[PDB]
Order: sequence, then structure tokens, then C-alpha cells
Amino acid sequence: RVFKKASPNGKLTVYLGKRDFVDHIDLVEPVDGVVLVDPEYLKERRVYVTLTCAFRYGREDLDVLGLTFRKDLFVANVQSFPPAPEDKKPLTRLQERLIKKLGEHAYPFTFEIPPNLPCSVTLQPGPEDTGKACGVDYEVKAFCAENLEEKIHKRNSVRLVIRKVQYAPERPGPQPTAETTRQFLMSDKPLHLEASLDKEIYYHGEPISVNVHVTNNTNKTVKKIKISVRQYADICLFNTAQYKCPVAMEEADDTVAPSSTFCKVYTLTPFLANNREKRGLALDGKLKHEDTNLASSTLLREGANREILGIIVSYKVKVKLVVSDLASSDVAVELPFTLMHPKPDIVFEDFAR
Repeated sequence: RVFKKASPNGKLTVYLGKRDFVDHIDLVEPVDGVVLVDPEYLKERRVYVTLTCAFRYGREDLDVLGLTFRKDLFVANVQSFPPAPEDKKPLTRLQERLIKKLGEHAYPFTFEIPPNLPCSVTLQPGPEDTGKACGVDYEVKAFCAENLEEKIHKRNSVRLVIRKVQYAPERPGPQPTAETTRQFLMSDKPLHLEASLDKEIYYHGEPISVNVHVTNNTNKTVKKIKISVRQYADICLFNTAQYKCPVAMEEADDTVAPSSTFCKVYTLTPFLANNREKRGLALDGKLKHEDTNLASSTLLREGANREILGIIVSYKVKVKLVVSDLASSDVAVELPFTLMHPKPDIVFEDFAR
């Protein structure tokens, strides 16, 4: 499959092998595309292609109306036509195959996204939240003009929004574990809670198994157990804020009687509600789009600048025991984990998802 998009007037069209490019931590899948130029129409004008990564606030896109803040994080510019020498580019199979099938008016354009840039992330504030829509976008803009210092008209340019998604391989080592012990009033007898997850890294759609073990040497009773997954998303630019939202929950009527032991495995799956409501939830795309998932965890390299990532995302499973005197007491434990995007003769389809 191949996506393509043309400017208002078919004079210019962009072609991409995919909408999502994967970040592998050490390197990022290259953005290799091709553009179809019509030399006659262009005549004088040259065809350029720019890749922009920017944090934007106030609107759901980099458009003007109501965009109150914008910070450029990465910009790359290539002259596709005529093919500029300096911008050498060892074509990729997909590019060869595409220039051949499209014609000789089709020229390649290729971008190398640095590894430490933030991935595509967006957030739409909830009903009672006063912050605005914001996010990090990667925009590919193909346009034509004599030189870069001259005005470009919207009619001869194509703007596509691609996604850089983060992937990481499952790792070796002990699984996430946490425990706590509680002594209530008028007693030295302990209620001990221990839990763990089957892995440290999970992918969109994958179920999370939570092993919960309780040693109740108390005269108290555990009435119920609540297991939840929560997302934490911090806005780091312009209008600082901290959002928190449950993305999976399970309340079970399991009980743990006085001086008894209990264990059970609970399975839940963080999921973006098919019904897209504006909750202060960080996503990896517009909530409107089908392929949009919950944002992936932000990977924080040692000593890396946190602000310029724009929105920091993390997840945690929380295990809570509701105990049977004043108000019901609660014994809980939290377990961090990281959520990532899964691991990854020519048919054309629109890009607009």
C-alpha cells in the first residue's frame, strides 16, 4: 500500500510508504517518500519538502486560529526538484519502485529523524479542565517556490501529518513487584500486600496480568480489591499542568478473611474508549482518527532536557485493598510499567486517515 496527497490543484502530490515511522531508541525509521512534480507548471519554481516537529498549544493542529503557543523542536528542509547535489540521498527500494511506476517527474525526498526527539503525542482537556489542546506533531510539507525566501501559496503545497511512534523490546530481569504491610489501630498484627506484573514492557492492546498476594494476619476483612491502570501526563511547555486518568479498572468482590492468605491474577487492558470523549488523556494521534492509541510512555534518557519533550507520559498499575472504627482503611501498592507501540505491485490510497 502507498499513500499520497495532492495540493488543492493536482499540480503537486506527495507519496509515502506509511503514516507511522518507528523510533527504535537507537535510531528512527527514515521518512522516505517521493513527490510528483509537473515541470511545465513549475517552470521557474523549485519543489521543496520540509519536515517539522513542533509542540503546539491552543488548537488540535499547527493551524493559526487560536494557536496561542508553538515551539519548534526539529526542522529539516530538502530541495527535491531540481535534485540538489548536497542533499544526496541513497534511494530506498520503495523509492526506486515508486519513481519507476510514477514517471521521471517523480523525485525522492528523505528525512532522518534524530533519536531523542519526542514522539507524536496530543491531549484534549476534559470538560472541567481549563487548559487547552496541545501536542507534538511531525508535519511533512511539500511546496514549490523559486527560493526559500519567497511567498508560497497554499494552492501549490501539500501538508501531511506523520507520526513517530516509540517501540522498545521486552527486557531481561525481575518483573515489576511492590509490597507494603499495614498495622491498624489497637493492634500489631500486619496485613501484607504484594503484587507484580508479568512484564515491564507492554504494547497497545496487550493485556496486563497482575498477581496479587495478600497475607491477612488481622481480625479485619478485605471487602474488595480494586485494580486499575492510570496514566499521568504532564504538560511541560507554556501552560504547565498535570493530568491523571484511569484507562483500565476492575473492582472485584474478592474477600480476604481474618488470618488467611489469598492470591489471584487479575488481567486488564489499558484501552482508548471507542467513544472519543475529551478527557485530559494523552493520545498518540487525534482522538478523531481510528488508528489513534493511548500515548506511549515517554522514555527519559539520563540527564536529557525534559521540557523540550513537551508532554511527559507514564503509566502505573495500582492495587488496592478495601478493608472492613472510623472510615474504611485502604492498603495499596503501585507498579510502574511502560507502554509502547507494537513492533512493525503498488496500490495507492489517500493519506488523510
